[PDB]
Amino acid sequence: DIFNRDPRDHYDLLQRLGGGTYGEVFKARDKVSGDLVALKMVKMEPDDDVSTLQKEILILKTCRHANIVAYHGSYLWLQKLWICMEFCGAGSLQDIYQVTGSLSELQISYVCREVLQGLAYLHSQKKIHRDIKGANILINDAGEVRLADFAQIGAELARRLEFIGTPYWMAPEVAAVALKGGYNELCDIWSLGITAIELAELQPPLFDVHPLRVLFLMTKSGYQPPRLKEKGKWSAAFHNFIKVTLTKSPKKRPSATKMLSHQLVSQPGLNRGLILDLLDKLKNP
Amino acid sequence: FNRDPRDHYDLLQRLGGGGEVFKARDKVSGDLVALKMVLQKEILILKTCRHANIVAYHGSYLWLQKLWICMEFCGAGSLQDIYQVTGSLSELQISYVCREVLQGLAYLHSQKKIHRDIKGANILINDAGEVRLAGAELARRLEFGTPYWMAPEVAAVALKGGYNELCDIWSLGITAIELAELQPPLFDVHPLRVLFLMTKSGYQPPRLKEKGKWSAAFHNFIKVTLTKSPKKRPSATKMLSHQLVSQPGLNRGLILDLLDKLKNP
Ligand SMILES: CN1CCC(c2ccc(Nc3ncc4ccc(-c5cnn(C)c5)cc4n3)cc2)CC1
Ligand SMILES: CN1CCC(c2ccc(Nc3ncc4ccc(-c5cnn(C)c5)cc4n3)cc2)CC1
Repeated sequence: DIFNRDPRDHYDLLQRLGGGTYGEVFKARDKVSGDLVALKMVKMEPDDDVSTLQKEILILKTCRHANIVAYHGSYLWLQKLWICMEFCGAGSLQDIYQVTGSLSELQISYVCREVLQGLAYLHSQKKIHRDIKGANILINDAGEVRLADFAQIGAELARRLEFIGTPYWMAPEVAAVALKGGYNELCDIWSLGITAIELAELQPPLFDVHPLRVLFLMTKSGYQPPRLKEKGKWSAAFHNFIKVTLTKSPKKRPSATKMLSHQLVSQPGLNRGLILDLLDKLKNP
Repeated sequence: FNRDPRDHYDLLQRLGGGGEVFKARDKVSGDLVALKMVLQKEILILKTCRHANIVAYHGSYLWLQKLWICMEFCGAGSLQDIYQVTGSLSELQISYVCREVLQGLAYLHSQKKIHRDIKGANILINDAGEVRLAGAELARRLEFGTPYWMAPEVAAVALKGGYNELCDIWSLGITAIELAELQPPLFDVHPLRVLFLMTKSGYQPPRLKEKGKWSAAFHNFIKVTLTKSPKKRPSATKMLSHQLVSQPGLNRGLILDLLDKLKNP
């Protein structure tokens, strides 16, 4: 039920949390109670279909999972869609590791297991996250791990159609690849393996190499998937987790459900207490 | 070469861009050329593709952060530039254009190349009535983000797309409708809607609008080039045996007539 009210009548915007081409995300406060929410402001276009928006917003509402940022309703006011979500007080793992430094292997194991639970849920609903990275993994003050449920409207769709070009002369099989864009559900599994190296080393592999060079090497017959830099620092289970998630061929890359049975994320002692320790380090180094 | 093209050519007028393409003249002989102002592997493959229906490559210059590709000049510009003044082309003119484009495409496809952008705007016409197919664009492509977390199959599509050689055959069938009607099918429909409709099951490949105006051979040419499944779409060599492009009387004289109409409509 997309409310046709201005969210600024119920919420005070307190802080710009992030943003990009799509719009902005804010920390907001209920003017009456004082509860904290995250409000995602998405710029609509005049050509965007309301039917598609109602379909996406209805499925978003019924897509309940503990590792997915909670949906609290949405507002549609003056060409702007505002999605109201649960606020995660610590921000992203990128926000955290930029102060705390690299995460321990047990902390990464817990993060990976929670992300894999969220990914198994999305993939069961025929969804693809498409952007697994430290910046997109949220942590609340309880040490819990959340992914946000998402690009197919407004300025992000306008920009993607500008990359694709005019479609009038495109054969249908070219149009189909331009819609999909290489994304398949197993691309989130590769992205999680890169994110695990990112949490361990504060950068993804090849961060200092020019993006075109990276893209080129990736598309060459015989590309070597990246690995952890310090071998001795990490267990054999962590090296193997990176090895199987970074399987080059998507036909051989394990699914999220299969990855949930891997030794690294199946081990005992993986709980939010590991992240409460990380959050303590954030307060006082 | 590592010379300033200013030493070998006299710049005449700007033709277009979005780098830039110019019209230029040989300071000694008086030959006219097109200079594209924008590597070793791309230039070698470019130099190697030599067919009569492909814009001739005359060398390249690298001077002061600028690559200049010297090509043969086609005095009349593109078929889109022409039909915007002359109006729709006759069936015989389209048959000749399609045959010449198919010859060029058979040549590119034999060299394991894909044109990727067959359309009226990309088909060049010289003053002789002949038909030819021919930095910041790469920086813009990279800007559309960080690839560090990308799976390899995502990186491959971000650098190749869904392009296959038979996509040029579908594009030529759309271009034939474009030359006949002054617009490709669905030109007034939003691009996302077009993309969406194309990826549906009950999708009907487009057709010519006024049935009686065109021969059965032209409707059949549109029918086979616009075969939905690429596994069933005919190759350029196969299309060269189709009755529309095999008919006698297809010659540059048809386009010299079109060019005369462009001077004095
Ligand atoms: C210096 N500061 C700057 C501020 C930093 C911060 C950043 C985020 C938060 N919380 C937070 N909660 C819930 C959220 C729900 C959804 C989103 C969402 C959906 N899409 N996209 C792109 C972001 C983002 C969400 N974000 C708190 C703090 C910390 C470090
Ligand atoms: C009103 N006028 C404006 C001027 C218009 C014109 C436009 C072009 C020409 N010739 C001409 N020849 C040869 C060419 C070879 C290559 C290219 C190339 C490669 N890449 N890219 C983007 C363009 C372009 C080439 N162009 C003559 C005329 C006509 C209509």
